[PDB]
Amino acid sequence: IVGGTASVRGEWPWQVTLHTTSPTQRHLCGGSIIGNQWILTAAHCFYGVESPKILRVYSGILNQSEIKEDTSFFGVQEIIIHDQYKMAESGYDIALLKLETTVGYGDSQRPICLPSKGDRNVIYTDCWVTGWGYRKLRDKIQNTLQKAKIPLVTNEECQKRYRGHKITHKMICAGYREGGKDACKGDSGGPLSCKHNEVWHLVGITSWGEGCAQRERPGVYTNVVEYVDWILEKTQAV
Ligand SMILES: CCOC(=O)[C@H]1CCCC[C@H](NC(=O)/C=C/c2cc(Cl)ccc2-n2cnnn2)c2cc(ccn2)-c2ccc(NC(=O)OC)cc2N1
Repeated sequence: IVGGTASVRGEWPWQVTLHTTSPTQRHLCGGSIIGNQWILTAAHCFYGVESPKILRVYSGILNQSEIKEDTSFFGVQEIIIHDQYKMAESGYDIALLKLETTVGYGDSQRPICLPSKGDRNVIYTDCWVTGWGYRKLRDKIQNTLQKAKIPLVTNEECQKRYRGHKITHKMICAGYREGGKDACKGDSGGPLSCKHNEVWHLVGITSWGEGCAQRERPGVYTNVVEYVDWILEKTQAV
């Protein structure tokens, strides 16, 4: 996260850190708890991930230093990538992880609500991006989960900012015209969380952008409200 500040423990209890153990264990991507065995994240996280056996999901984490060999994690039973996904810049950048065991909810780990059909028309004014990603293009994964408050940008404005790309309504953009606050490397898959009527909603999934926090280059997020039917199809299968 560029231009952000340290989160307080328990502030973003749906935020997870997904680690890969291959070739060595390291943070791979962010993700969000949406159900007791479900993490929503970005499909591009799994480029070259050949098996869910190499993944570890850590919840209730503020600092990456809390993770050692003896730290409990959730194994991944299945990786479900949207089958229209080709690459982040073309959309459908969404994936579900089905956990091997159930998350016991509490003050450190609980799900974030998905947006409702009616929420497609609401204007969110309190949106935050969180993650352990870089604070600049050439940096390292941060120990403490960072947060940044960022305004949503209309589809028309985002399209003007990305000449040569097709910004669809299945994407949602966020960022200041002058830049300065944005997601960066290591933040992808994490949430863009917006508070509406005192309830946090998972509005976006951190996906891509041209550089980090540049002027007139807002971050591009998967627009979660457009995938609620897909998420229910995969998580509520008979
Ligand atoms: C362990 C292997 O992990 C990996 O290969 C990647 C897998 C994911 C690939 C895409 C990902 N993109 C974003 O996170 C965000 C992009 C972005 C989003 C918005 Cl909305 C706006 C502007 C954006 N950017 C424009 N330029 N930068 N960001 C990314 C992540 C890393 C590097 C490059 N790109 C990366 C770096 C270090 C570690 N771990 C580590 O060092 O552990 C000790 C892990 C990873 N993950």
